[PDB]
Amino acid sequence: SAVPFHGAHQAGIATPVQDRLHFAAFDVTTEDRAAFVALLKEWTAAARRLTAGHAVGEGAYGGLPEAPPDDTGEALGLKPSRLTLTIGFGPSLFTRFGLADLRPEALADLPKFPGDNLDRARSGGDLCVQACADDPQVAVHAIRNLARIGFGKVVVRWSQLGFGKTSSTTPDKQTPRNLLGFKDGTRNIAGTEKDRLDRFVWAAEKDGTPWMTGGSYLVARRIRMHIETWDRASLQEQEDVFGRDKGEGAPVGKAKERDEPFLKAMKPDAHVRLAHPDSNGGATLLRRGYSFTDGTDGLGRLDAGLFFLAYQRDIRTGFVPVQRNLATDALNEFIQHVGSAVFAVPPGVRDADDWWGSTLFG
Amino acid sequence: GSAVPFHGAHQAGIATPVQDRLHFAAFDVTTEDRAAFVALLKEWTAAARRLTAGHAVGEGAYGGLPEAPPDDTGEALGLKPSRLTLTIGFGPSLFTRFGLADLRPEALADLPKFPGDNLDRARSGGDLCVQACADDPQVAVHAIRNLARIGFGKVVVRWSQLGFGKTSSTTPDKQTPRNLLGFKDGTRNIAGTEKDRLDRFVWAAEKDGTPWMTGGSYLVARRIRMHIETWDRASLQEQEDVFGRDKGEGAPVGKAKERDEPFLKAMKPDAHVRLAHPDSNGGATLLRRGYSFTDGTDGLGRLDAGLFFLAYQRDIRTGFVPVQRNLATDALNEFIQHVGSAVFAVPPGVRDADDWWGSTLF
Ligand code: HEM
Ligand code: HEM
Repeated sequence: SAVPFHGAHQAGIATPVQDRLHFAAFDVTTEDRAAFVALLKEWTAAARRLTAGHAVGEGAYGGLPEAPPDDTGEALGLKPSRLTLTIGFGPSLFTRFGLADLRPEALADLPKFPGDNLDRARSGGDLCVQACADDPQVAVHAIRNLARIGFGKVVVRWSQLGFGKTSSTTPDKQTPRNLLGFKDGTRNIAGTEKDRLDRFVWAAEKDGTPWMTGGSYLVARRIRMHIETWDRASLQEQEDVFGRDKGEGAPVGKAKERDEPFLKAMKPDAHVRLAHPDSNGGATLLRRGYSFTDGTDGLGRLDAGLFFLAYQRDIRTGFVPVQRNLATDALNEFIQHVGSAVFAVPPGVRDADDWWGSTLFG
Repeated sequence: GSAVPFHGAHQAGIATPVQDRLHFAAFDVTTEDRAAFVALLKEWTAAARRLTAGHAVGEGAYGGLPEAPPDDTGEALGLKPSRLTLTIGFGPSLFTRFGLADLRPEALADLPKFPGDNLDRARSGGDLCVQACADDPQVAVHAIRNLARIGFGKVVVRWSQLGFGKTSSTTPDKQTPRNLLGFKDGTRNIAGTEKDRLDRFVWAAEKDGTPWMTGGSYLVARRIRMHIETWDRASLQEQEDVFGRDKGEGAPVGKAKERDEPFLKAMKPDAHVRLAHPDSNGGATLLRRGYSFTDGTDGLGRLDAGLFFLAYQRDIRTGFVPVQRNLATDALNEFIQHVGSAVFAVPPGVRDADDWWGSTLF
């Protein structure tokens, strides 16, 4: 029904994966640190209400007739829907408010990768809010109302809707398929794996940036699939690209989805072989991405793909080595990375008096 | 997760309970071969029978010849039917092909220009449409993708629109959904149980003049942008006055409950409900079946938001046109703009397993 908002960690990372996403990047328009802090406090108060299924402020109706309602009202009658709201800070935020020396070293700028075709308008951003819920209207309402509360101090830079499974009809334990028709998420860090999260996802105090202890680092990549090209490939070609079969999702030479892969049986440039921790010095990621389908482009092709989200303890030892290793991935023929952003996701809101970013702003 | 029967005197997807998600595609025809088009309609019908029962198209998604592309693209494997309906319509432009000129229904009227229109011609019209509705977005995208694939070389996608959530109701026993302005939308519609009202207002009859269309309907689609910045600064009273219903309960002004009958004289003369009500339009009544959308940001710092308005009626000339003409003075016009338009003739149902989409026309 609901996911607790308070914790040592922000929710929406290790908590169960909800069916829908609305991810928004924002740019900050104010130069006034005090004004920004005030906004973070107001947003935290709103997030507390939103995640409990309550309207922001004094509500969506029943206030002064001559005043705009505090909540825009489109989630009235809906359930909390496991809403989580996760905030992150982009590198560009640290050029404001005297913060330059508090940028974490683990918040690294990404290199240019072969085949990148990044749209600058759907890249970057000073901050992000990841809204995940089982009902997309609950997520959209959250973003719309945060944006409204922030008007005059922040603007929306770019926005992405996404979907995974539909939980009402699909068992929780079934791996979702991506839009290439392959199971996606078999070998991942699970939110149950507390030690793996400590090793590979959460920032530790000894890593170098005390304010980020209990936070994580997020890489977002908007990855278009060339759907119509992929659908013309043979079944063999598709399986060869991944190193798993399409029906069961077993590694080649194995029988079951969850059988551990034998990498040498896969083609050298198969995706799974290149991305596996054993191929990358042990580098391991929490993937928490969502499929997207935005419509059709000017050529009549499906604008669809994977809005890839990865959480890690350090960008330099998580996404960067793994993505570097995908330079020769057979999958590259059928995908293009068209948007990118990185964010430092701070620690959790500890209790009712705490607020997003309090460890940074003080 | 249940299936909706595909066969019937009417196509499903009209009077059917409104499903959570939409994927609407308009296609243009690129073949001049009548036989080839008929063959496509039959292949599409066969595919639709599989898709709406939760089965893969053709010989399946895997287990075929390794050297051939799979017949089904595979991303719906393991998913329930999810109330998928597939509804086909034919646009006016179709009737310039295949010797069909004389068979264009009079009720398939071109819309006049309405004040305030700003129609994008690229995202308007279309020789044909497929409306895919389901409770699972993946199921809906799969259906459209596989239809388009089957149609390669004979049809191209002209434009598409995804709807993330419904803003309509054919089931008054169930909660009425809210649009992105925060109001309940669908209270006074036509219910799927109201057989007499469907015959009067929605289904084409033989006596209407076009025998091939008996049991079909006519569809108007309007893509409507919402000026949410403008709306969100309006007072509660202004918002409620725009509609003639309160925001919280959605009761007619003065009254206590949603489903109490409107008393039109208590509404402002330019209130939406007052101008749209059948009693204000010589009895004209529509079946509204639209969905909300958001397609990113608008590039000016704000979320994009709108409503993909769909209405079914027995005759465009006696349904949508009178009512929209009467909305020329609507208070709602301050907050919306129509930016895409199409009309379609939705043929009768597929009677049984030997029938096919468009068989009464061809
Ligand atoms: C559209 C783009 C992509 C698609 C369709 C895709 C698909 C898949 C699939 C089907 C699997 C196998 C099942 C599983 O274990 O999840 C997989 C595994 C994986 N992918 Fe990707 N992927 C994409 C992009 C990326 C990117 C950008 C990265 C990282 C930079 C990445 C990292 C991984 C990792 C780490 C694994 C697990 C390997 C293992 O430990 O076995 N993927 N992906
Ligand atoms: C973004 C655009 C629109 C919004 C936000 C909107 C909103 C609403 C709302 C809140 C209601 C009251 C509840 C209900 O009975 O459904 C309503 C009713 C209605 N609307 Fe709209 N509407 C829009 C566009 C249109 C258009 C374009 C038409 C027709 C051309 C239309 C026709 C109707 C009708 C027929 C009713 C029911 C009136 C009655 O019989 O009581 N609407 N609309």
